[PDB]
Amino acid sequence: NSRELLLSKYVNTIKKDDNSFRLFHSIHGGLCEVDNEIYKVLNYLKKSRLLTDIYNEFSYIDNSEINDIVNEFFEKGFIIYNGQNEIESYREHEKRRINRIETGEQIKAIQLVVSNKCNYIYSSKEREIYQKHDKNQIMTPENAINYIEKVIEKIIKANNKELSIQFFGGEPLTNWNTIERVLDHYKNEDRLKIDYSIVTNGALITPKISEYLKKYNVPVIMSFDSPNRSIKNTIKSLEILKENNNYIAFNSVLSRDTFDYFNNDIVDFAQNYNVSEIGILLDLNPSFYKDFNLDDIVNKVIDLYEYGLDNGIIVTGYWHITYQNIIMNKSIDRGYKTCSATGGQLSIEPMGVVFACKGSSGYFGNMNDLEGLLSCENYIKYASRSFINSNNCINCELIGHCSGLCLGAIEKKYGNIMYMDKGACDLYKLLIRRLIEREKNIFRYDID
Ligand code: SF4
Ligand code: SF4
Repeated sequence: NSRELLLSKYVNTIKKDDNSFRLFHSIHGGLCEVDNEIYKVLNYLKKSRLLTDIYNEFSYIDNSEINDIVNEFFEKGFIIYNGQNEIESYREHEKRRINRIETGEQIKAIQLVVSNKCNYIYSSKEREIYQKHDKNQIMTPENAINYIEKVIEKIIKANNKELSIQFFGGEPLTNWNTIERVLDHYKNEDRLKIDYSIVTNGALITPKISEYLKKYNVPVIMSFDSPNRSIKNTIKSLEILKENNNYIAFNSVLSRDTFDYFNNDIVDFAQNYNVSEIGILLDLNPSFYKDFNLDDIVNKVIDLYEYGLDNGIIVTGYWHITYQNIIMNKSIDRGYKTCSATGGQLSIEPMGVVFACKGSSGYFGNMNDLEGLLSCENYIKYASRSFINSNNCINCELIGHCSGLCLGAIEKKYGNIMYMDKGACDLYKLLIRRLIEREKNIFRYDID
């Protein structure tokens, strides 16, 4: 709280031209563009300055304008008091969250694995055991409601006001009975707001199911990929969903296997069927980031993203959550960045066993002992790297925005969820940098 001021070392610069500098903070975000005069003021603060020194250094700018610039970028966290340790301040968020883990207030989401069957990777003992188990195949309505109720009772004691519940599987519509019973059971819930979603291949969608998903305002995330290496049934399901004005997203994979087939046609298809969003999942196999040219990966993502923007379709994915956090911070209040499995999610299997995520091998415990689940070492280990993935990340421009490569992938490759995958990191950094370079709706400060 002194008087000497300092440009934060976490402020990153992407120069667009000699009068345009795009700036963001590696922890906080705050993406914006500044003109040359404001950039000169910020850079003067690389050495600690008193405000009156900035006045005299410039002074061809009115003091009152210099004061406006300094105050705006202080509030953004781009200018700090000399001596402030910003990474220790960020890490305090992590330590506070770890210290309060027994409250359960960090639990924001249930991934409700209602079926492990599909219609007609892993690296732990517990996955082998329960993927096979005959009582872990179909979640009963009674067990589903009980599991959810245990979570709700815990988090409302922490005064949590919201909870997301994602119906997940194998193919969740193989267990519509349990989904429908859960929706009906909680229809009058008033202790907190429940938000639902469902991830499906959509093959089993009927007018009745579609009307019911709409009634409960359940966004439908449908797997879809362009022809590679069927579509009539996908069109049949989309036409049903669109008729009832359901919210539809596609989930598409950009991987070694889809790379040459991944193109912008999916946006034209989406617009035709009133699909609002297209999620792009980047390959979970780390060899993708060694074997494919990173600039070509980036261009495939950015081309789809920009053509989507031109067509009113939200092209998204974890990489886009990272980019949006760089514009407007939402991760601090959520307690996690793009991966909710770092303590924020309980992935509940039919027999009540609980993992970090269906994408992860991390076994937490069993819903018959939720307090034991939240106190166990594996749960603590996953929850402890939510804000800072690894000490690999401390000097990275994405530290406050990026969760690294999926837990399941680094579990398999390194046996260590703190071991960041360098190839994937390189891609993330290239992608975010290109998104910033190409942003058309940046907020720009001009000196006055
Ligand atoms: S995981 Fe990699 S890209 Fe992401 S913040 Fe850490 S070092 Fe940076
Ligand atoms: S563990 Fe993988 S699949 Fe699960 S939320 Fe994290 S990144 Fe996504």
